[PDB]
Amino acid sequence: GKNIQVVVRCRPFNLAERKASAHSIVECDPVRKEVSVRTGGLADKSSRKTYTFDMVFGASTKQIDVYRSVVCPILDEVIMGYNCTIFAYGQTGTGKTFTMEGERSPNEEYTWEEDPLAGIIPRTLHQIFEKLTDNGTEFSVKVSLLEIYNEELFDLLNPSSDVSERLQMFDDPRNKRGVIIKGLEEITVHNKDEVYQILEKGAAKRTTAATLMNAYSSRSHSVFSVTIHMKETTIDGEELVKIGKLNLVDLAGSENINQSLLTLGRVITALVERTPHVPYRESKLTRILQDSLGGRTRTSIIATISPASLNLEETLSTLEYAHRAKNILNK
Ligand SMILES: Nc1ncnc2c1ncn2[C@@H]1O[C@H](COP(=O)(O)OP(=O)(O)O)[C@@H](O)[C@H]1O
Ligand SMILES: CCN(CC)C(=O)c1c(NC(=O)c2cccs2)sc2c1CC(C)(C)CC2
Ligand SMILES: [Mg+2]
Repeated sequence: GKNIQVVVRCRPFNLAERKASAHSIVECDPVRKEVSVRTGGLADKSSRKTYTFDMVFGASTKQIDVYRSVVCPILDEVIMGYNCTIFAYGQTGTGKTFTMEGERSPNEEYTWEEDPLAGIIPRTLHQIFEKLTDNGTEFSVKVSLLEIYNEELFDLLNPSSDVSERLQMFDDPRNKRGVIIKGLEEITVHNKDEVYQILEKGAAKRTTAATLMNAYSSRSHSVFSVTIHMKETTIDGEELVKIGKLNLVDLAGSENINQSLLTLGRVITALVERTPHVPYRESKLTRILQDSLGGRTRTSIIATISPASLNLEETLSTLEYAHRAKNILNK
């Protein structure tokens, strides 16, 4: 099979932390794939805790670094017609949204496709067209955005319906690890020049959900899906009907009421201790993502952490949680 791949990304210090002359309690060694955490009191004499992962990215890591090393190869596996999922897990403030979506460079310096602050989602969407136009390709791309807040479901892309309309989920008669979500719109991305405006209506729906729901950005989970239908007409006339799906999953903040977050953890524990009963059905998140958790999807986790000492307790919690998950076997 294939173990879940787990990478760590430490955010850099911000303006205020630099101004307070903050010293990092985290040391990342990408060559050894190690993160070392200062856990005791002192700085010239110190107990430390180290963890090995599949990859480690320190505070210096840029969006392009993450894209080249992590996204690209997974996108290739999607294009070869397989299912893949990437989770972002970590405490609020550590760069889950930064990693998955990214931000705009200030002062209108760049356009969306060349912005260095762009995260996984736009980079993926751009590259799918850039690579698939390049070869002989009859292909189609569809996106959806399903969000979970308090075990209720929301479509954050659909220009027709408004965000406050809850959706309903049902089991899928013709798919065992699968569900049907009534009212979730899949949107056809016809070409690379439709991408941004589709994202923009999403960004607007996000603001309304934040107005409607308490701490929505921290307590919600989003599942951004992109589906590629391929019948590549290369240069021979060949065409094999392959379908690839990519779920980009921005989890609710892990910091110490959230049934989906509680159930993800118990599912992970069941899977790693190989308990016969895995409680998938105990939350919306784990039903929707059942195949990503010990199923037939290639799954990666990006665990985000802080360099600051103030965050020590939550950083260790994140590291231990993520480390456990390396033992999950997928197919
Ligand atoms: N790798 C990074 N590089 C630069 N800034 C970052 C990084 N990770 C997080 N940040 C910053 O930290 C703050 C919180 O990041 P955000 O993506 O909102 O985290 P989360 O979604 O996990 O709460 C933002 O100001 C963001 O710019
Ligand atoms: C600038 C605001 N934007 C882009 C519309 C985003 O916040 C955003 C994303 N950002 C981006 O697409 C980019 C950042 C920098 C260059 S392009 S990806 C994404 C959203 C919102 C969402 C609800 C549609 C989910 C996926
Ligand atoms: Mg966030």
